[PDB]
Amino acid sequence: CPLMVKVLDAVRGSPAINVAVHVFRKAADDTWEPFASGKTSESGELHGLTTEEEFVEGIYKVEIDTKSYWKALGISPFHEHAEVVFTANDSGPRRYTIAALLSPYSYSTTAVVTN
Amino acid sequence: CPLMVKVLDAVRGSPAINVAVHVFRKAADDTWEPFASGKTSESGELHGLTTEEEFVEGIYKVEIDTKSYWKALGISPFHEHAEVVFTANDSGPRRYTIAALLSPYSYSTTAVVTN
Amino acid sequence: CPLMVKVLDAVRGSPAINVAVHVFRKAADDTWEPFASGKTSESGELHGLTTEEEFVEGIYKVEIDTKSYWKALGISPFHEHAEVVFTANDSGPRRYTIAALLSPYSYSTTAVVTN
Amino acid sequence: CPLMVKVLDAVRGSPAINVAVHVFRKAADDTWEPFASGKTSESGELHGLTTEEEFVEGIYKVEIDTKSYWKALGISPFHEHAEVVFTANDSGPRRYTIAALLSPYSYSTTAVVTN
Ligand SMILES: O=C(O)c1ccccc1Nc1cc(Cl)c(OCCCCCCCCCCCOc2c(Cl)cc(Nc3ccccc3C(=O)O)cc2Cl)c(Cl)c1
Repeated sequence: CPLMVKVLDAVRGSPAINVAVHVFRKAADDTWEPFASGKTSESGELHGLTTEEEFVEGIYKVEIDTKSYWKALGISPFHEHAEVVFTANDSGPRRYTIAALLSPYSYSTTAVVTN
Repeated sequence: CPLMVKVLDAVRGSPAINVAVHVFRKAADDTWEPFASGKTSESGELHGLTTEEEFVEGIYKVEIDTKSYWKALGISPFHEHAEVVFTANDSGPRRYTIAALLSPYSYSTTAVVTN
Repeated sequence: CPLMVKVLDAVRGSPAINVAVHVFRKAADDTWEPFASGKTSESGELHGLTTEEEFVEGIYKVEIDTKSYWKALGISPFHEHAEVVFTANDSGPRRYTIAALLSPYSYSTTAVVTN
Repeated sequence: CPLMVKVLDAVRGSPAINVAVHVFRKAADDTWEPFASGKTSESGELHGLTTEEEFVEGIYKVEIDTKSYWKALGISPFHEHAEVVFTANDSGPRRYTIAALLSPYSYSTTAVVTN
């Protein structure tokens, strides 16, 4: 699995469960063609987004639907979504975890890149 | 001043100086229209992007060009940029400060919204 | 002003107001001695803790009383407080800003150090 | 395993490997008696710190030796260590993960608490 997503909730100290995640890749014509998506699991994780064959170098965007998550808990949020835009770079063996930590008015994201 | 941006560098413990910042506003046809842009000052701040008149309700995207910054420091970062997308002014006019904290493989963003 | 503290609330998107802050300095016998204390203002800032004279080289601990803050908001947070421990002034006198970003189950802290 | 620690490196986008972690518990006489410790693994994790029998309600401190980590990479850091102080609360089934994300001049910590 070359690309995983992991989301945490800073208010509840828990995985952020049932969070919608969309991944896009920059296309020839500079358009963000949908690439993959899913909903975080009970552990706050989303695996199986893509395969190594499909996950070529390129610019990618991972959009995390944070606004719907906070609405489902009844907490007024600032952002429409959290967005993580990065270039995948095919330098030998590499797996990518995009982690996000959510609060109503803040978020952090980190990339954990391993061989 | 209703929209300010503040950038910090988590590696040097300093303001993130001369960082490019572009603001877009979502238009009628779900296209992102250029709204305002500038560069952070020596204090890592960017003021005077807009006016209370011009800064109507809408969905805004504040794109902070973090890759060019880290590059200029001789570091190949993970992200292309930090992007913060939010509805503004939807319960009336407010003053928004968008803060970002930058590392090569991570960033954090918070909004401070006042009367 | 060589030591300032800035607190933000990631849940309300506001400064974290009236937050208690205690500073200690490590003494000769590896005991923490009371150095200075105060509460954040309406802007979430705490200035005038010390003077350039009094603020000598040493190991300092800035304890931010985050539990009492979240309690006063009706939230039972994870942490007892945020604690930031650092050597100060060890390459000469500097100006230190300790920023913290608070959620119930998470916090972030950064130092901005200038001439 | 009732208490785990996980540390990430924001500069390198990697687990923070071989990082010293000490856990202390507040003692009768308000002293921080060493409770457990170890070094993060290749995955940035530390498990097996304590057992459910031993991990009673109480105030705990998890000290992460961030300064030695940054020194081993040759990057000047601000903090002496990252410290996470919290009360363990014995409310039914609960496991605690203390996650920390490190940069030279900043860190974030989060508690992920599951049943
Ligand atoms: O990944 C697993 O496996 C994992 C598994 C399990 C758990 C976790 C796991 N992973 C995981 C763990 C964690 Cl902890 C994570 O957490 C990362 C969190 C990083 C957050 C840091 C944000 C700090 C922002 C402070 C900015 C302050 O700026 C300001 C300043 Cl300095 C001054 C002023 N005032 C002024 C003064 C003067 C003039 C104008 C202003 C003016 O107003 O601008 C205003 C501002 Cl706003 C993540 Cl992402 C992933």
